Amino acid sequence: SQVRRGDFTEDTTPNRPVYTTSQVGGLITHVLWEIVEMRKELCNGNSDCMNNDDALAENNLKLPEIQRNDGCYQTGYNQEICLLKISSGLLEYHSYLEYMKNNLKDNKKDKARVLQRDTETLIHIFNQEVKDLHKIVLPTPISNALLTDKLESQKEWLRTKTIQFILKSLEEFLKVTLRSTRQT
Repeated sequence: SQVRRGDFTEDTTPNRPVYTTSQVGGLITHVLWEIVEMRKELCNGNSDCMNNDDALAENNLKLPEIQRNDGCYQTGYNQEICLLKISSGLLEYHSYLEYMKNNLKDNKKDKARVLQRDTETLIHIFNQEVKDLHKIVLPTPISNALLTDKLESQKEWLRTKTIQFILKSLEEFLKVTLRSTRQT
């Protein structure tokens, strides 16, 4: 429920897991661009599809979305313990892309693999940093079960919905999370 900028979307790829601000940055921008293209690709790369259901879906998603603030506090030490509940989001999104990745086309699979890898990378670095700095705990992903559970379907064009939803949310949550941690 709030328009957000897009900023650059290209910056080549990294060279190795340095676990530095540069490594994470490049991995975020790369994975972000790939996800976006892969998302719209489902609609034959139709710019219309990208902004087709982007009028109500933005405010009708079952998954969580960031929308608190762009900072903790300059002074006063009010409402301590800021920035959290990120492992769950990244966990679900990762399980979604990786889940559908197994059942995809040649191209979709090729790109899907890279998407998952990047996600796990940023998740490992972020989780590690927050793990060393502070604590953290998480139960376990259950959405996977529901998805795999299916509900009357085989090879129809209805899955494009659920997939498009999880994809849109994932990407959005990614860019947002980055901007939040970047404070710029």
